[PDB]
Amino acid sequence: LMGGFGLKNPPPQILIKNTPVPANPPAEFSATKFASFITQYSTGQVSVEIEWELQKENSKRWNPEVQYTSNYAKSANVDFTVDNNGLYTEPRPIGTRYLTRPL
Amino acid sequence: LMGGFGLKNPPPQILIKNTPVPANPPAEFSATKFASFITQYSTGQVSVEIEWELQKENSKRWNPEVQYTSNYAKSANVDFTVDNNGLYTEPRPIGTRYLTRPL
Amino acid sequence: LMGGFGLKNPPPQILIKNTPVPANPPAEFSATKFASFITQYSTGQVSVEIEWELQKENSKRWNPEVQYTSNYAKSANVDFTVDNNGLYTEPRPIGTRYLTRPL
Repeated sequence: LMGGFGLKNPPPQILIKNTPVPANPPAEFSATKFASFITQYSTGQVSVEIEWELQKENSKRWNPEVQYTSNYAKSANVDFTVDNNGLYTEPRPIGTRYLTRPL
Repeated sequence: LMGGFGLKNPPPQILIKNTPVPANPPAEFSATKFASFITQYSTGQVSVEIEWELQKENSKRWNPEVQYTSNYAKSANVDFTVDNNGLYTEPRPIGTRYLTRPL
Repeated sequence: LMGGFGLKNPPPQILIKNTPVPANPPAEFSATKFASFITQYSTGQVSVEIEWELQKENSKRWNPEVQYTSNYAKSANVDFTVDNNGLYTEPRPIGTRYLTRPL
C-alpha cells in the first residue's frame, strides 16, 4: 500500500556485526561471562547492482506528451545538487506516471 | 552417576597456553631463568561440531503423548531468551524422558 | 467457509443399494409392478486410503513452540479412549494451528 513490488521471496536481509573482542580477563577463572570488551567499530564500502527490465512505449499519440523537465530560470540553487556547504537536497518528490496510453 | 555416556576413550583434552615472551634480559648473563615476562593474553574463536545418531520412535500408542511445551500466556520474560539488559537465563532444567514405550 | 479443501472435481460419490429381490408373484399376470419384496439388508467392510503430502517446517525460531500435549495428571478417563462400557468419546476439538512462522 506504500507502492512498489510485492515479493514472496524478497531480497534477503544482509546482517552484519562486529565480532566481540574482549579486554583482559582476570588471572583466575570466573564464569560470569563478559562485560569488558574492546570498544571498536568497522567501516568499509558496499556496492549494490540491480538490473531492471524496461518496458518501451508503443504509443501512437500525435501531440507531445508530458515530461519531467527542470525549470530553466535564473536560480540560486540547482535542483538535486549540493548546497553552498555540501548538503545534498531533493526539492520535490518525483513520481513515474508521465507517459500516457489509452485505457 | 551424573548421567551421560561412559567412554573408555573420551574426546581428548585440548590444552592451550600463551607462549611466554620475556621482557628485556640484562646486559650480562644470569642463569636464574626468568621472572620478567610481557603481560599478554590471546583471544579467538572456537567451533565444535558433534554429529549425533538419532533413534526414531516406533510407537503404536493411540492417545497423544507428553511433550515439552512452552506455556502460552501473557509473560513478562520469554523462557530461554535474554533479559532487558542482555543476560541469558535458563528458567528450568529440561530432561529428555517424554516419549513412552512399553517395558 | 467450513474449512477444508475446495475441489472442482472432488472425490466422487460412491452410491450403494440392495438389489430388490421380490417375493412370490401371483399365478396370473398383473402389470401393477411390485409392492412385495423380500426384506433384506447387506453388510461388509470398507477401506479408504488417502495419501497426504506434508509440508515440513523450516523454522529458525529459538525458543520452544506451542504443542498439543495431553495433560499428565491423575485422570479418571483417558482422553480419546473408550469408557467403562465401550463408548468412544472425543473430549475437545483439536485444530491444526500450533506451529508458528513470521508473516
